[PDB]
This record gives sequence, structure tokens and C-alpha cells, in this order.
Amino acid sequence: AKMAFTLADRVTEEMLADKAALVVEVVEENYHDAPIVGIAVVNEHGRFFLRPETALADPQFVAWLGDETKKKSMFDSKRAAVALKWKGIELCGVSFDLLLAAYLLDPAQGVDDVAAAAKMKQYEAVRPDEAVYGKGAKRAVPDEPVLAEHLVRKAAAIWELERPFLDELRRNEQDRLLVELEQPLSSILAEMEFAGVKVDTKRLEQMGKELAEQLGTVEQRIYELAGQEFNINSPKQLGVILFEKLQLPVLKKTKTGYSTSADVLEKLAPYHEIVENILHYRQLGKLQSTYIEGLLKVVRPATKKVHTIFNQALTQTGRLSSTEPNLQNIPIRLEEGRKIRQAFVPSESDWLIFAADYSQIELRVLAHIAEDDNLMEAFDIHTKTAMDIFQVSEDEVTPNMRRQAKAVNFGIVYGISDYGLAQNLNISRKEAAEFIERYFESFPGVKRYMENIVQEAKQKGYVTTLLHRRRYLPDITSRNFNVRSFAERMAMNTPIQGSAADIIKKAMIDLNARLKEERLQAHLLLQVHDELILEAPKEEMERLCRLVPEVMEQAVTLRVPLKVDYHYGSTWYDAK
DNA sequence: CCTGACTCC
DNA sequence: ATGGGAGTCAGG
Ligand SMILES: Nc1ccn([C@H]2CC[C@@H](COP(=O)(O)OP(=O)(O)OP(=O)(O)O)O2)c(=O)n1
Ligand SMILES: Nc1ccn([C@H]2CC[C@@H](COP(=O)(O)OP(=O)(O)OP(=O)(O)O)O2)c(=O)n1
Ligand SMILES: [Mg+2]
Repeated sequence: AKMAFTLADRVTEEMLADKAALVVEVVEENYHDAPIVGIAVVNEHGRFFLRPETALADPQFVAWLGDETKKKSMFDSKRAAVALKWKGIELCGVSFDLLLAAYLLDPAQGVDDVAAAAKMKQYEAVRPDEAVYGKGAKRAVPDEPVLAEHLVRKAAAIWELERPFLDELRRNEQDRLLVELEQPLSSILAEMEFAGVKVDTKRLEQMGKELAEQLGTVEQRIYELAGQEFNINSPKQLGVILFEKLQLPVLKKTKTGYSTSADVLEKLAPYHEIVENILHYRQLGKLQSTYIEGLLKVVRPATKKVHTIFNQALTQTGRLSSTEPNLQNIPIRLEEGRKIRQAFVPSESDWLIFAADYSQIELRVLAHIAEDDNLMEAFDIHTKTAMDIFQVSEDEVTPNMRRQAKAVNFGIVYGISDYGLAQNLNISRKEAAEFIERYFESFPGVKRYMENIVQEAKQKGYVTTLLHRRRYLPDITSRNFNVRSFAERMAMNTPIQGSAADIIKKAMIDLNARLKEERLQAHLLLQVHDELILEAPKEEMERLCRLVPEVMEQAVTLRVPLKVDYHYGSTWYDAK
């Protein structure tokens, strides 16, 4: 702990070297329109701290941030890039991101700050962020000398750690994953987050007013049926009503008491009509609390946009997640909740929403990977399963039936048991067991594959995706049944979900390149795991109908072709 | 603050 | 004991 640095009053030439570690510090977790509290630069010439008020109003420093030929190493460069966009400054030339490097080396470490990354290489010359800024109501920027040292120490760590991390990624054959996929993706995600999605608040507010009335109506009906008022949103109070007052059968318990899960309640429907009303009430309550009230809370009022943050270094399989607000779990399955999507509108007059999704991309990936003839030949496979489990005609398969059969296809291939399946379809365990057995004989390649991948994980201690993403599974040889079994099912699932994640990431990169090449105004707004959502002038729809599916299809080559479905409309709802 | 709800892929 | 991966909310 002895680190020399200049606390600079003004930007100098030697801070603008062609390679540098750069820290642009934002303390708030949600970095949209958040204060930049300090800057640190480390390069061959030395270590510098700059006050943002100075640096960011300095035309040479701004010029250097925006010069792609001046290469910067950082940690969480998307955070910096977006915070700078909100200050009206363009950040270019990021060549190394320690956050993403750590994530690829081992997603389980949960690396969230430079110190946590530094620990991976026994680098101790830097403090965790939480130790410097503090928690909750105590959270604050420290005295300048202490802030400056922290930011310089983070930059020095990035400076020293770049090579050891790159060296290890190369050993793992993952450097291209970092440099050619994840880092370019981060810049595209930064663009999407900053663009935001426009919301029709008048529509959303009116929906909430009508939902309020309907909640009250259903609530009173529940009270009438129960013979008493109680808090329907307390599973504890509800448990007393259902299982003590009304004396309904107890099908399941958790550590806190009687289960009132949707699965349990649906099975109690033939006992008392109050359970169906309660399920509906909790659905309506979620719509209001989360997708009306929670959404309106994060709308920026002047522009009516919502700006999600896509976490690129969180999931254990290589998927993104979306927070504050989560735009990857907007309702769609019930028409009631689906109507929320009518409030998601284009950001400009005479623009439209364009949505494109990979049709069953994951199952095609498994077909390719497991090398299964029957599955490939099938390449509707979900509808086909609903004809089987419900024993019906193809033109009698309701979108609820198909939805149920999709859950069965994914259940089975990823190791559901006879018990789970029996519960899911409310059928006999014998019948469920024979359903699973039949599936594995119908597709013997999938069967062989799932056996092999588990043994491979036991031998190596990890599993990998098509583009060499890695998940370590140290629990996989555990003496404990439940613990071992979970790890076995991650070996079955992670390579396929993770590979499907790799592919759509590549597609986003490819797509943006083409949009730029063709000088289109169309741009990405959202990714929802197997779907890309764009907005564009209405004139570009014709072109987008060919371009976007073209690019997605040709992202990778597999034994099975990738298929893209696409729709467009006035609102997200209408993009179906 | 965690748990168990509901939401999506 | 009992397919996988996520985030947000009210209650307690
Ligand atoms: N140094 C490397 C090499 C590869 N990869 C990732 C990028 C794409 C994917 C493909 O691996 P390649 O060796 O480029 O192609 P391959 O012939 O299919 O090799 P393999 O079958 O082992 O994946 O792995 C990487 O991240 N870093
Ligand atoms: N119950 C589910 C639902 C989805 N997924 C994963 C598997 C596929 C991926 C995309 O989900 P969907 O788009 O709903 O599945 P799909 O096969 O593409 O079916 P559809 O044609 O209806 O989109 O997410 C899963 O593991 N379990
Ligand atoms: Mg799909």
C-alpha cells in the first residue's frame, strides 16, 4: 500500500496517451443520468486523478474519450459509456473490459467490482467499492484524497491485470469470445439502454384506473366466498383461510407453512371456487403493482422513456438479464396482461415496432449438438406434442395446450422426473414415466447426449458452449443426492441454453453492422433471450422484413437451419 | 431484510 | 427429492 499519483487540476498531454487504464466512476447502481464523481487514468507516463467538472469540459479530454484509436482498458465499460452518454460525451476505443473477462473465466465468482476481480490473481492493492462508499443510508462519496486514491488504485489494478486475464482466457480458448463478441456487444447494449423505450403513460394510467376497480370487485367476491376479510396477498393469512377455515386438503408445505403456490391452488379448484378467484386476484395485483405502478415509477417524465440496464455479467449460462425495469418479463400469455404491451410505443411519429424471434432456436441447437436425426427431420414440434398428451387434432390445439406441451418438451429433454411431469399434467406417475421413456426412444441421440455430457462434467469439473463459454460444476461429484442431481441437470441444460445465448449475441452484432452499412435509422431497443425488438420509420419495414431475418439466420451455421419469425405494428402489442 | 408470490424466456 | 435461466413485488 504505497501508490504515487498526481491529483491533477487540469488535463495534460501525457494523460492522453494512446493506451490507458481508465476509470469513470459512478457510485449509484443505476447509472442512468447518474453523477460521475471522479476520473482516473493510468498509462505509461504515470497515474492521474481528474475532477469530472474539469476533465469533462476539456475539449482535448473529450476528444480523447471519443477517439477510437486511443485504446482504453476498463472495468464495466458499459456503465462508463452510458453515464458519459447522459453527460453528452461519446466514449470510444475500449479494448479491454476486466468485468467481462472475469465473467468469462468463471461466472460463479459473481465479480461485481475491481477488487473481486483482483482477488482472482492474488492482487490485493485495491479496496472493494463497498468498503470505500458504504451501505444503504450510509452510502457516500468520501473526502477527495480518499476518493482519488481509490479510483487510481482501481485503474492501476486494471493496468496490471489485463495481461494475466488475457493470458488465462487465451489458455482457455476464450479470448475471441471476449474480444470479438462480449466487448462489441457491450457497446450495442449501451446504445439500446440509452435509447430507451417510449411509453404511452396516458394509456398505462387509464389501464391502472380500470384495473383498480376490477381488483376491488374480485377482492370483495373473495371475501364473500371466504366469509371473512383478510389479506389475500399474505400467503400466511391465506393459508389459514384455505386450510384451517375452509379445511381444504394440504397438498404441499414449505419451511414457513402451507404452500399457496399457483400449482397447489389449481389442484384445489374442484374443492372450492374461491381458489380460482384468488389466482385471478394475485395475477391482477401483479399487473398493477409491477407493470403499471412499478413501470410508471421509472418512466422519465420529460421524454416518457424507460431505460433498462442489461446485466451482461450475471447469469450462469451466458444469458443477459434486465433490471430497473425488467423488460424481459412483460406479460404476454394472458390477454388481460398482454394489453400492457400496448403502452410500449415507438419513440417517434410515423415509426413502428419491429419484432423478430428465433423459432425454437434452442431445440435446433440441441439437435445440432446432440446430433439427433429424428429431431433434425422435424426441423410444429410443440403443437405436435400437444396433439399427443391431449390426444387431439392439430386444429383443436389451443394456444394454452400448445403452451402446456412446450413446457413438457423442455421438461423432458432437461431431465424432469416422473413426479414432476405427473404433477405438471395432473396425470398418473406411471403414465408420466412412460411418456418420458417414449420421448427418449423417439429421440435416441438426445438420450445419448444427455448421458455423455454428465459424465464429461464429472471428469472435467466444467461444461462449455459452442463459442467456448464455460460453467464450473464442483458439486457434480458430491456424495449428496440432491446436490449432485442439481449439478447433473445444469450439465444437461447449461450447454444448450448457453449456446443459444451465444448465437443471438452474435446476431445482434451482425445486425447492427448491417443496419449501419445500409444507413438505416432502424435500431435495437430490446433483447428478450430469443427475440430482438427494434423500432424504425415505417418506410424501413419493407427492408427490415428481409434484412433482420436474413442476418439472424446466418449468425451461425448448424446442421439445422435457423428460422426467424417476424411481425411489426404501432405498439409492441401489435408486433405479433 | 427474506420468502413466496407472479412475470418472462 | 423430483426440468433450466432470470427480476420485482407485498407481506412479514
Ligand atoms: N482462442 C479462441 C478460440 C476460439 N474461441 C471461441 C470463438 C469461436 C469458438 C469456435 O472455436 P474455433 O477454434 O475458432 O473453431 P472450431 O474449429 O469449431 O474449434 P472448436 O470445435 O474446438 O470449438 O470458440 C475463443 O473464444 N478463443
Ligand atoms: N418453460 C420454458 C420456456 C422456455 N425455455 C427456454 C427454452 C427455449 C427458450 C425460448 O423460449 P420460447 O420462445 O418460449 O420457446 P420456443 O421453443 O422458441 O417456442 P415458441 O415457438 O413458442 O417461441 O427459453 C425453457 O427452458 N423453459
Ligand atoms: Mg421462441
